[PDB]
Amino acid sequence: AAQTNAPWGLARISSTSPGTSTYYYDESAGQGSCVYVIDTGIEASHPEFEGRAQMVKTYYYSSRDGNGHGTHCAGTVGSRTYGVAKKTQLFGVKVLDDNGSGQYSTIIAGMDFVASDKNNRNCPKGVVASLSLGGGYSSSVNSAAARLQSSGVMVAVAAGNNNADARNYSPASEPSVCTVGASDRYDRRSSFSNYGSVLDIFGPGTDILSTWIGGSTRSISGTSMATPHVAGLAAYLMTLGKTTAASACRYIADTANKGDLSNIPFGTVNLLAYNNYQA
Repeated sequence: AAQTNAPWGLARISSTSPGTSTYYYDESAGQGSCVYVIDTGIEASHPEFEGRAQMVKTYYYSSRDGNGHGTHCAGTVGSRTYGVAKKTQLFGVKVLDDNGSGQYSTIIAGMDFVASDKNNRNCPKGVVASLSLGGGYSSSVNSAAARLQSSGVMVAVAAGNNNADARNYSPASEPSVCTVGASDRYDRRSSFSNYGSVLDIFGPGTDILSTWIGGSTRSISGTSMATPHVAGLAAYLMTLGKTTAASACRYIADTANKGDLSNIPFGTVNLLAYNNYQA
């Protein structure tokens, strides 16, 4: 399938070169997979989600996304126009308040929630969790991400936006999950992207158009935007049967575009997520 005039990041993940604008992908499109977006919520009524999104858990007075961040990330995973995996099922877990903040205890509870809740959902092709969040190093936060991964969920986490080594941030620094840095449309490391040996992969993260609250759209930047590209890619590849939740991060690294990014510090992987779809 071909989506013309796609957001640059979608075109990038199906291309061996920057500078194109059509997204190419297998029409299975993540059908039968599920992606949990652990964030500020999801505006599930947005026409872009087509009834495939729902809130399943909140730790606050509402499950609605009063911020926009979670809706944007969910849109990059799976919206019809802005999403990588256009037929996946999206489940929202609101661990962040409408200012975008959350206590680590709540975030940990949300990860353990997903590890159990997937047993209440129909995801025959597999389960992914997208975590566009983080703070300073916490062994308990890393352990929760490791449990979620161990339970059979492909966990993708943001590297962070500090232009620093991600070893000092959580859950970015957990070795067993997929830690995602950000790139721009010219294949440069995004100016804010964290780096370091704990990164597994880069995805598009500068000037990413996606869904927003109020039935709208906007373009924003962050490792928060790169992470759902990788989460959606995992769901797409799992639906194709090419990989599993336990092996998808490694498979994405195996099949990435290699050595094409600029300003990658010595010791950080130079790997850009790529779907290897041959039309």
